[PDB]
Amino acid sequence: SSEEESFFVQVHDVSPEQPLTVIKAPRVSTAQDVIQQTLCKAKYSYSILSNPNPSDYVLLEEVVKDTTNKKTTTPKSSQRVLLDQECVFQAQSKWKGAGKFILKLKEQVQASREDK
Repeated sequence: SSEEESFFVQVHDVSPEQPLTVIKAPRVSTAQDVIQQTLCKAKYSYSILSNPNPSDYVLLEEVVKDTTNKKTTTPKSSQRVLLDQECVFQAQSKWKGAGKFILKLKEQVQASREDK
């Protein structure tokens, strides 16, 4: 709370009761920032705290981009995966529709060549 504003995030977690975690994270928060911020909002909740460090997660910039034609029976999502410093507000600024950020593990996103 100041001249510096926190921007409203809708970011999904596997924590039950409102799977979509609505938060207010900084307009400078990047994936790992918002990662750890969600870590805080999921503290002991779903016990996501198995990895209490924001370094083993990856945040998804999913932007819902429906189908005007018939490509999908329902409005569809274009989900993209961020790096530690892809910037969440930056990602949100890319959005060509309206999506959500999604908290996932990067060990659970394992398709990124090699990490270790």
